[PDB]
Amino acid sequence: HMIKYYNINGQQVPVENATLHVSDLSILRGYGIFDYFLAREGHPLFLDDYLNRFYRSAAELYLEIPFDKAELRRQIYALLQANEVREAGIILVLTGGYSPDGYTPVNPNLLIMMYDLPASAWEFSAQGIKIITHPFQRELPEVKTINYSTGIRMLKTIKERGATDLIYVDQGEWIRESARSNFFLVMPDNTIVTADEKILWGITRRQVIDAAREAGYAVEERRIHITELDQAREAFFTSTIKGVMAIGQIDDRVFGDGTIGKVTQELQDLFVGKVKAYLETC
Amino acid sequence: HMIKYYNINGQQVPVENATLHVSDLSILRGYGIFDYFLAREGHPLFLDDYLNRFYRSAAELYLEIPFDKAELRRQIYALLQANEVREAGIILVLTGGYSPDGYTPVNPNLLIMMYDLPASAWEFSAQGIKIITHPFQRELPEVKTINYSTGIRMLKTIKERGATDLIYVDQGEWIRESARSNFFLVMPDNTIVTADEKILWGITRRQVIDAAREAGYAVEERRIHITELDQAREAFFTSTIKGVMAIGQIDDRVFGDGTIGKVTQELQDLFVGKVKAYLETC
Ligand SMILES: Cc1ncc(COP(=O)(O)O)c(/C=N/Nc2ccccc2)c1O
Ligand SMILES: Cc1ncc(COP(=O)(O)O)c(/C=N/Nc2ccccc2)c1O
Repeated sequence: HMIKYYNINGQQVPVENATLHVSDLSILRGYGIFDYFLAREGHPLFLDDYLNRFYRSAAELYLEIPFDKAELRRQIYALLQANEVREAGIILVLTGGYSPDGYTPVNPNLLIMMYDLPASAWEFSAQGIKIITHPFQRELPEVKTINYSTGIRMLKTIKERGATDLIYVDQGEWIRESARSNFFLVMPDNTIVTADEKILWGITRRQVIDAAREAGYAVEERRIHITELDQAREAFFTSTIKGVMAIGQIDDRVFGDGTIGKVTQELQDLFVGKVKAYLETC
Repeated sequence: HMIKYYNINGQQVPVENATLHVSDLSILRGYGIFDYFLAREGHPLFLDDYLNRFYRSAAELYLEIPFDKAELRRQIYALLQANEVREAGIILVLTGGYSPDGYTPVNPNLLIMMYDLPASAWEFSAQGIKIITHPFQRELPEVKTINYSTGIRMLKTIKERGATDLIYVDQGEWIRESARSNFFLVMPDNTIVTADEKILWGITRRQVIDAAREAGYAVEERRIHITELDQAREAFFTSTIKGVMAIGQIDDRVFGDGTIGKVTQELQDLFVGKVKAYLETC
């Protein structure tokens, strides 16, 4: 394949003509929401859950999506067909729109953009990644806003310090999530622990919590103190692109020998199970 | 007049052709900085101070402005001349640019946009405005990021509650600033008080602090507890558009009779003094 079209406000447009006027509130004021999901075998994965979150995020910024969910789903499928692709990354963006005063939102601009399935998608490396803690709390964390400035600004420091990612700790006390991932601990008794509050409710997080409970693991959704890293055997990320990704080091702590923990490897397999089961309903 | 041109990346472009490709990081990730200043008698006001802040904000997001300050100043003057206007609002935007991966910043896109001088600019109403307190702390507050989502999202609640603005209170404890203004108290002994930390260092704030000290007022730059509203005689905003704007009510508290306090009215006159003195050096 090669990506020929995006969709702006219900119209398929060649990628090279896909533009917004500079008065768009995303450009001037960072006012917008988005979602991102993969397609496999021609089907966006868990699509109803992603679209439900997109409509919920939009409601929290008082931005009306111009199409109902069934019509949005049609445009997404139509865009897969127009690009002639079965495997893809799909972005949805809803901006504050072409504001008259550079502040008051009006009709949003809706973007559907499409890319190759990321090469790294569900790599499931046996080698855990290395991350740093960073004291920070995302704004409006339950809403998928376009606001990624702390995450992006931290790229230089992350790379400088020999890490590939970070875990946000609210006031250096409470473990939350990374800029683009949910965060989980596995304790020595095999209890899975993940933040309940002041985080984005990831679609991957949902599927992994459900799979873990179906397998008979105890999954605690609660606040996690920074000191509880020392009680954990395993640490992992969930996200649309990562699936389940082993974390082998946080700051000066190696999780086991740095390689993927047993419950993490099991959750990887069960995640792939959830994906296969989804694609069987399509 | 009528505005004919903006400037994108050093090129004058008709306003109707001023667009960014949808891959721009401001659109996808809210990654960018900006500045906004007025021009009078053909001269952007306090321009060196605004441009210094623009370069400082850019450095904090690791975004390189493609032009040095003298060249940027030339483009701004050239754009005033091309639009044939002496009175204007001028926006500068520096985005994270056309990122290959929808996350890593590259060469920024630089926008210079121009509008009529706001009709409300320095209205200096004798009637104080009505504002609400809102518990919130801006991200990277010393940097003028494009991230205005809390401020914009609050518009509905502000208007619903019969207010026209808000004052952010960090953890409902520490008075900071509004979404677009610095915040000052005047005490009964005529001491002026304003936040020192975790706020944007406004150009208007600077000029008003300097003018107050020149007049022999005590100006304390310190943390302000929410309970100190009850010790204050006067409250006002500073911003590029407002100049000095009387606040007549915060929540259930009327400042005096709701009309502009004596020190606030004096600071308005001294602000206009600073403006006239600036325009005499041009
Ligand atoms: C703050 C935050 N927390 C968790 C997730 C994981 O959610 P899910 O399992 O539903 O993917 C994401 C995902 N971002 N995805 C993303 C962000 C930027 C660019 C590309 C993708 C996120 O932004
Ligand atoms: C957070 C914050 N705090 C203070 C000021 C006042 O700074 P100055 O006296 O230098 O104007 C501004 C100004 N925004 N200006 C602005 C924002 C959005 C749209 C238009 C103008 C601000 O954003």
